[PDB]
Amino acid sequence: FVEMVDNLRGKSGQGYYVEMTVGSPPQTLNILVDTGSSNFAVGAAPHPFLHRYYQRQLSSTYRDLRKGVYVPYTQGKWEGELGTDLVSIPHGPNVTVRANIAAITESDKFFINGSNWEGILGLAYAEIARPDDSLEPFFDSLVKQTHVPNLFSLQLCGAASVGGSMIIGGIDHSLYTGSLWYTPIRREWYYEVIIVRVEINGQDLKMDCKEYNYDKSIVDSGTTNLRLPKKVFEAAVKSIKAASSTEKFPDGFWLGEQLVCWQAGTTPWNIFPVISLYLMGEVTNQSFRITILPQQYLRPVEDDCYKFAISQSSTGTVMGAVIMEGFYVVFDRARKRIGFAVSACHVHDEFRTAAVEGPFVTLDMEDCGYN
Ligand SMILES: NC1=N[C@@]2(CO1)c1cc(-c3cccnc3F)ccc1Oc1c2cc(C2=CCCOC2)nc1F
Repeated sequence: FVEMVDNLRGKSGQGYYVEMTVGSPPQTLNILVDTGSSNFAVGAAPHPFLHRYYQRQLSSTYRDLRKGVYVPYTQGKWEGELGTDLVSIPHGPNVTVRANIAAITESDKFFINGSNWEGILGLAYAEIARPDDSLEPFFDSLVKQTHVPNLFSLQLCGAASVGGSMIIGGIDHSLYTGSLWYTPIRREWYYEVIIVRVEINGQDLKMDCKEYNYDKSIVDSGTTNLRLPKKVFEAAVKSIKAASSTEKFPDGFWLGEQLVCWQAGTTPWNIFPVISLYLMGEVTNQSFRITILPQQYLRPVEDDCYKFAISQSSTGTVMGAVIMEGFYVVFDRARKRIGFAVSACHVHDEFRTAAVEGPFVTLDMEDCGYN
């Protein structure tokens, strides 16, 4: 899969995108890779933020579905017109498929001023596609129409420009060290998983594990932060505050309301704790744990300054880029599981590294899921 390595680009905080083509002749667009949604939707009008946009009038293979779609989401919205066309991924498998495409014709707070992408590729399942689950997602079409295996993997490398790899239809073993460890996909909608335990510097938060997954926990390339349910965020910040109490910081820093700075090259990584999430394993009463460093959860904002990139949530746990940049993540749709391995590109120091370890004995893991 050498050709797919390094096929993702981005800017810090603006997501990861992959190059795609749509239509005949092919129109090249950069498309945000989002495992937290399920629509393929592209700019189709000259919004001033856009470098380029889909011009359906130039495509001989465009077909109008004569149906609108309206997509508000928590931080923005887009609306558009549904159709189909031929779609390929230049630095992906050597195939062309006919996919659903929403031509975006109105939006608010969707496109980012200064970003280099023009659309979104929702890689999650049909259950959360708009307008409904009859609108086949891209990846479903790709697998249905070709011999591409039903999985993809993401190595998000971070930095400012960011880079990474989306391996479509397989796994590139050069992108990780150690073994992959798999957690089940609980339900095929979001990439929903179950967190069974949480430790800060090896110290158990000791919460009822249902709280960790209230009302769900997902793996989401389209979210920057690690987001935690309110009650869990409360407890985690308390523990992270206690662990790092060598230095003191304003209450606003922990709420993401202000930054913290140090003299360039002297950031005291050592005073900040590691964070471990234990995930439901593949076997009864078996779990494994993934562990990230402050290098993952303290995000640079360009003295070296940083934002606290763990935040509270009313929509459950979201394992965003803060988690994913530690790991090579395998979305093994064929076996309804997600694999984690230590990423060969993750940022660490001479003392600590991100880790994926197991097996551990964990009882009552089925009670951790919210119903
Ligand atoms: N996972 C996730 N994707 C976002 C929000 O959270 C989304 C994120 C971004 C974004 C912004 C900054 C950095 N990274 C990003 F992915 C941009 C557009 C966008 O646009 C959409 C998103 C989510 C959705 C959803 C639609 C219906 C199903 O649930 C989500 N729709 C969007 F249009």
